[PDB]
Amino acid sequence: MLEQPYLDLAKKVLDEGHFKPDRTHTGTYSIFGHQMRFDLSKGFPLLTTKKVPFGLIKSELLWFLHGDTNIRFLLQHRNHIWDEWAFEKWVKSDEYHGPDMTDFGHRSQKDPEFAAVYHEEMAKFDDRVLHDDAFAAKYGDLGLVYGSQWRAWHTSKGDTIDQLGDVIEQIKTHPYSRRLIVSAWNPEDVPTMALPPCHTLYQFYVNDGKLSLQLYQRSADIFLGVPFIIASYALLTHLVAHECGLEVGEFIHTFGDAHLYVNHLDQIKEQLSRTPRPAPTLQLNPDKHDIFDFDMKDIKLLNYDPYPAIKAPVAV
Amino acid sequence: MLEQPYLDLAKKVLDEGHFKPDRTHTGTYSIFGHQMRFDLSKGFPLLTTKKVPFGLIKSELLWFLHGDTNIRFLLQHRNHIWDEWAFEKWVKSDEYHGPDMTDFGHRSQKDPEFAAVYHEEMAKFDDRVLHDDAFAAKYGDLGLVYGSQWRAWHTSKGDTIDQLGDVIEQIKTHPYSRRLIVSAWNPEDVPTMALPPCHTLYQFYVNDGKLSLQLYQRSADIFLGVPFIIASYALLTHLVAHECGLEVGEFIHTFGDAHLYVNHLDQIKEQLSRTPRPAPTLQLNPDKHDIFDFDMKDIKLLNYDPYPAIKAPVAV
Ligand SMILES: O=c1ccn([C@H]2C[C@H](O)[C@@H](COP(=O)(O)O)O2)c(=O)[nH]1
Ligand SMILES: O=c1ccn([C@H]2C[C@H](O)[C@@H](COP(=O)(O)O)O2)c(=O)[nH]1
Repeated sequence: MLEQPYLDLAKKVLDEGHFKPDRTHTGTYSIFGHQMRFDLSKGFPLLTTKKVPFGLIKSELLWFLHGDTNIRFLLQHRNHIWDEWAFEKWVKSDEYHGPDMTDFGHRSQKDPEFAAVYHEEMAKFDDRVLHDDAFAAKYGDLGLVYGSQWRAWHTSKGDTIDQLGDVIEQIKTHPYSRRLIVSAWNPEDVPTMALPPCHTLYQFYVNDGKLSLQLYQRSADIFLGVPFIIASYALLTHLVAHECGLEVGEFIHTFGDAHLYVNHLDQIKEQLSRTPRPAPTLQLNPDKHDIFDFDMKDIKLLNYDPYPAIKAPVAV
Repeated sequence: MLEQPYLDLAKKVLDEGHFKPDRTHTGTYSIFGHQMRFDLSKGFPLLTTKKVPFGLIKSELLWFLHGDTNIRFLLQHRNHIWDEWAFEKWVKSDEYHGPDMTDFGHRSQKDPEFAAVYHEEMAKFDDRVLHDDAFAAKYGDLGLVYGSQWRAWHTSKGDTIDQLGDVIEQIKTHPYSRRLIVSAWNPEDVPTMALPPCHTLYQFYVNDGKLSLQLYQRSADIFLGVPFIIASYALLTHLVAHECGLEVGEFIHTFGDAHLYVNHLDQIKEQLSRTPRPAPTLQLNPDKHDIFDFDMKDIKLLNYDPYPAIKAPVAV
């Protein structure tokens, strides 16, 4: 079926992955170098073998397109995929006055009471970011995230560059260009950042009036991460095509280090027991073509009938 | 044999490559997304099916390691791989006083007399760059080439960053790092440059004490370019390992747009008639480990017995 590459990726990592000590504490079965390609004319590569919350994919991607970098948009759409990154700044704040919260996550995955204290706290933080404008502006703004990297690369002469906005024009005027690249990797930031970009760089390609996209991902979590990345980029490939009045080609997902944390082995084996079903169908608002001004309403998924969700401990 | 992936790449591009109109005039058979991997413990991937001048590979790579950007080093080693890039600046110079030389290359590949005028000129230019220090400093310095991108990325606060020098340390202190990346793609330069980097970004990877490297190449000339790129990077993989006292793993060559200009079809078909031979063996100076201070003498190739060279018109 349409999603088999993903399953083959997991199968292969189990078979010939080497035990590599991940920086955390959790070991990993990893491989270096791998490429998968999904034909977008056959179906949206949203996995049928395990329920993946498409809402979190749309909301987050749109956030990126707007060149946004403030959690607020996310919380406004019930999206917490990025909370912890902003929250950390709060607890590290010279202004923070409350419980310990140090090395949380790690200890939040152990002490049950702490987990409750930590959750009560985070809730108050999310509330603030939603109502207090000064606060949101202060801690709710991540800064160097995908949004500004794609839409506001910072120039030497204090300028800012709209990598994407420019590439899309490039596609329209030079469809056969081999320079339709967007990088999220910047040397002067890379060392100081808490988390250098995982989706490091991508390339668009046009031919026969079909649009393909290649994503070089330096590091990946085969079980908890990849299923989401496939959708974000399959969808972005759709959005750019929609605006460019072009058809969709394929999504080529190239990997650097692909890994499967040891605490997910049982879960991935179980998923493999399952048999893929026909893929869902994406549908974008025909009356709308400016993909930046897009909103949730303008992107719909049809016939997504997955197997139940598989739960697993996030390794950290 | 060791080099089969390269042949399979050419075979495949011939079979299912689409006629894509290359920006030049020469058409191309291209494909998007492709990955090849060479196991470096079996042999140096220097092609046996066609004579490839290793000298031009060594000299040029070393040039890069020194963080050099001035043609002079190259001409000093009888290397002209970069002349035209510097030469163009000469003819576009407000100081240039001599023959037309406009849209050369194109017209140098047509008019035989012009080709001779053009060659006489270039010779005088190469001579100047070798003896006139002011001149060399002025036109012999390319500026934004691989050397400075790897060794002198320009920071906002006027600084410069030694991407490579840092990554190599990173390998030594954090061998299991998934952030051993070096980018040659910079957004603020990319539009103004005459030729944005083809070898866009690479990643090192260490495991079981073996060192691998992945090269994302956005655009490639299957016939005239790829055989050289395989060597440059296979060798760099060797040099870093040598300094890091690590073994060699594999070279993974990921492609964006792989193409074969139409004026090379007959030549590639001929090469395919040939049958690969045992690969040569690289050997690096054991008494020397600082790969930046390296020189020609410290890198040797053993048993390279190729088929004769295949000549073909450079498309431009
Ligand atoms: O959806 C996601 C979120 C995170 N990561 C993972 C990749 C690594 O497991 C970790 C980053 O580790 P470093 O590469 O920074 O060392 O985050 C994914 O692959 N997918
Ligand atoms: O050794 C070399 C030298 C040059 N190129 C080619 C790639 C393209 O044919 C051309 C650059 O075209 P653009 O990508 O800039 O459009 O130079 C190679 O692949 N290998």
